[PDB]
Formats: sequence, structure tokens, C-alpha cells
Amino acid sequence: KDTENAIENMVGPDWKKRWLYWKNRTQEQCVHNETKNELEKMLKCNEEHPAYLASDEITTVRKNLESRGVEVDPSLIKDTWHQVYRRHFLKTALNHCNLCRR
Amino acid sequence: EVISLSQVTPKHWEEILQQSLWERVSTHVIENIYLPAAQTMNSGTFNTTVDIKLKQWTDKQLPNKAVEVAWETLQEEFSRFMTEPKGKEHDDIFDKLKEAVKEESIKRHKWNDFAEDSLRVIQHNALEDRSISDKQQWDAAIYFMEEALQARLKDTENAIENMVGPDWKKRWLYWKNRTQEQCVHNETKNELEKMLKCNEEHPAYLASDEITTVRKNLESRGVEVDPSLIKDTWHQVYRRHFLKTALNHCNLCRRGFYYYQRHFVDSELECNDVVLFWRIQRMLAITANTLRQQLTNTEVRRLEKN
Amino acid sequence: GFYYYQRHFVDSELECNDVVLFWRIQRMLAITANTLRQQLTNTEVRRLEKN
Amino acid sequence: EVISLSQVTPKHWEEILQQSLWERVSTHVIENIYLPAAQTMNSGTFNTTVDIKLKQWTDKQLPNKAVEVAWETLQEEFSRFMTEPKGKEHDDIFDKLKEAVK
Repeated sequence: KDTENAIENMVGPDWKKRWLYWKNRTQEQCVHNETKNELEKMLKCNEEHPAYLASDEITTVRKNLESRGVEVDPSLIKDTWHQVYRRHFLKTALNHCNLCRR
Repeated sequence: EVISLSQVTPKHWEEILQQSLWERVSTHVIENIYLPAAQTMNSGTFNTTVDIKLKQWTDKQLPNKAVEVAWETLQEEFSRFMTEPKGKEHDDIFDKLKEAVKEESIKRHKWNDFAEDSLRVIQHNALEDRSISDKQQWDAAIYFMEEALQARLKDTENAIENMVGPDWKKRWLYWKNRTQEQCVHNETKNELEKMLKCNEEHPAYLASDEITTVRKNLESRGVEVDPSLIKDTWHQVYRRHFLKTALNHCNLCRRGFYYYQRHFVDSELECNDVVLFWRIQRMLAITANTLRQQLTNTEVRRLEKN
Repeated sequence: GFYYYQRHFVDSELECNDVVLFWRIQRMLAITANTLRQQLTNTEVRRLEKN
Repeated sequence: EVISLSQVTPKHWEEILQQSLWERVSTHVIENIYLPAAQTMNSGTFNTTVDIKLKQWTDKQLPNKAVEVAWETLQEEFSRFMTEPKGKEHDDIFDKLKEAVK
């Protein structure tokens, strides 16, 4: 929950709140949301991807964001990856506990 | 027969020499002069870059290839006049002597050693004068330039189809499939096409960030590609992209200027490639005439004498 | 019309050359004026002040 | 860049060499051997004439055109490496020496 709240701060609210309380994302928030989406797509091909990212992946994500109109600092991608990967690992560990209790 | 060869009209010599010589050097200008010059949006640099190459190229290669074409062109017609059958009637009993005579006569057929010096001056002047004030000059130059570019486009496209293999239309129609390399090329092509889909102005040179990202957008789909495969794929697809753009540029160059109200619209349609093509077409046409004059004034007589 | 668009692949009735000439004249005059202004403000105006 | 050229894969070399030499010899073959030979209805004399002309062309012209192709292709690749890369990052300040050395 701590990671998810930091993530929401990083990327801002979803449409459920933007079109309900008339809020929007900051440019940093949209950039982080797109980087998170790219990293989620990456993790949906390798759910066991290690915590460490190669700079070639940072370059792969930067160019995809450019193809989506977004240019980012490598550390922006690194921090988004840190938070989202930790969230993913925690969800995986929680399902692992759900199997452990069985 | 050799006298009959001396009766060949200049019209045939000039057309044959011009057509043959240009075809020999049609790709050198495109690949080594035009296309790299097309990588900049500065038309002045584009014209400056090619003119320097052409003059250096002109001094070293053009008159040497031009004479060789003329030397061969005369022998090509000579052989046809000499030993070609009169349809189904032919005295083959004479062919041994005819070819034997030719070999001695061609060995003694030493083309004028100073023909190249005249051509260099001619070619420098033909290239130096870039003033095309006549619409007909423009019309002829663009259509022939299109044919050369269309030839390159099909040459690249045919190479690509082998590189990528048949599409689903032929795979299912003829019960064919792709090799694992073709499968890689199709996806490698698709990623490059998507990159160009947005970055239409992407320069021909690829950054290793692009080669690695193209390799990575493919690994994410289970496709691992060596960088060398991407670069080889890139070169063919880029030209197909570029060439279609050039032909569309040519289409608007003729059509856009053709519409009368558009001549006072100063759009970014500087068809400097038609200027380059036109001068070469004229330059070679003059070269052929100089060769033809030497061909009929000195060289054919030497052939007859030999 | 225009310098380039009047010529290439068009049946222009114009053949305009005066515009290029006087445009070049404008550019030469502007460059000369700027050079003169630089010379003035660098040397000549302070020379006059010293005098 | 010259070392990089020296490392170019044989596949590219052979493909470009074949394409260039074919460009050079296709019309020579078609016009001087194939079509003239086509006038006869006896495929055996057709083949005999074709082989004789091919042997003579090999003896006198073909290997010289082949060497020309190899040399000029090497020049073309060498210029591509030496000359301005087809990009935007190039610094022209080295062009004088690169072209003079080329």
C-alpha cells in the first residue's frame, strides 16, 4: 500500500477520479504512467524479470516513449521501475503466501 | 559490311551510346552521389556535394567509360554486320575468317587517345551549366529519372521479398511458409516500418540505440535478432521508403507545377534531383555526339583500314 | 509566381528575373549598411567624439 | 571506420558484388549472345554459339569487369565509412581529411 500510494503520487489519479472530481495528471504524472505501462508490458512477457534493469532497456523504453511523444530521464524510468517492480514482486509474494497457506 | 557499318546513321550511334553509357553509370550517381546527398535538407549542400563529386568523377571515370562503351558499341554493331545471319540464309563457311579478321582488327583498333580530354571539357561544361529555363527540358528529365528510380525500387523490393519471403497471400495460395530468417526479417521490417511510420524524415544512418531497440522490440515478442540482420534489413527497407517518397516528390514536381495557380505557391518542392538528372542526360547526350563524331570520322575508318 | 516555381514543369508566361536582381540589391544594401554601422560604432563615432 | 569496413560480413560483399556485376553484364549477354543466338531453331547450335561467345567473353572481358566491380564496390563501402554518415550527428570538421585520405 505504501508503494501503491507513492505510485499514485508519481502518476496521478486514474480516469475514475479525473472525470469525477475534475482532476488531471501533471506532465510528470503522465510520463510516469506511460513508463509504468511500458514496464508492465515488459513484465507481462517476463514476470520473473530481475530487479536490475539494463540501460539497453532504459534506451528501449525511452525510444518507445518518443514514439508515444514522451522523452524521459533514465532515472525517471529507473524509479518508476523500482516502484512498479516492487509492487509486482509484492503481489507475487502475496499469491505465493496464498499458496503457502495451502 | 564494314562499309555498311560506316553507313549507320548518327541517330543510332547517339541513342545507343547515350543509352548504354547512362545505364552503366546510372547507379553510381544514384548510390554514390545522389542518395547520400539526399540525406541533407540543404539543397545548396545537396547541389554543392554532387557537383564536387561529379567533377572529380568526371575527370577520372566518365571519359574512360564513355570511350569503352563507344569502342564496344562499334564492335557490337560490327559483329552484327559481320557475322549475323540474314535470317535463315547464312554462309557459315565464312564465319571463321570473319571472327579471325575481327580479332586482329580490334587489336589494331586503338581508339584516339585524346578523345577523353575533349569529353572532360565537355562534361565539365555540361555539368557547369545547370540553367534549365525550358519546361520541355524539365518534362523529359523527370520521366527518365522516375524510370531509373522505379528500377531501383523494384530491385530493392525484389531483394526484400526474398529477404522476407512470401506474404500470407502466397503462403496460403501456394502452400508456402517463411524461413526463420524471413520470419525475423518480417518482424524486423515491421518495427523499422513503424519507426519510419512516425519518423518519416529519419536519416538513413541508424543509431545503435535504434539497432538495440529494434532487436529489443523483437525480443519482447520472442525474436532475438543479431544487429547485422537489422542493418541489412534497414538498408533495403529505407530505400523502398525513400524511393517511394522520391517518386511522390516527382509526381508532385510534375503535377504540382503543372497546375497553373500553383506556380505562385512557393512550397518545399525543389526538384533539384531533376536538375542533376537533366544535366547528366544532356551531358551524356553531348558525350555520345562527340563519341559519334570520333566514331564516324576516325575510328570506323581505322576499323576499315585494319 | 516565383523564381523556382515559375520554371519547373509549368507553362509559365512570366519569366521573371527583375525580382532576383533587386532582391540581391536589397541584400547587398542591407549588408553594406550593417557593415557601415559596425564600422561607425566601432571606430568612426568615437573618432568624432574624440575630435 | 576502415577496420569496421574490413570486418564487413561476406554475405553483404557477395550479394552486392553479384548485383553489380549482373547490372554490368545483363544487357551484354541479352543483346550480344542470347538474342543473336535465338535466331536459330536448333537449340544445339544455339548452345554451341552461346558457349563459344561466353568463353571468349570470359577470356577477354568478364574477369576485367569482375575486378572492376570488386574494386569499385570496395571503393563504395570505403567511402560510405569514410564520408559523412547518413545521419545528423556528423561533425563535418573531419571531412577534409577523411576525403583527402580516401
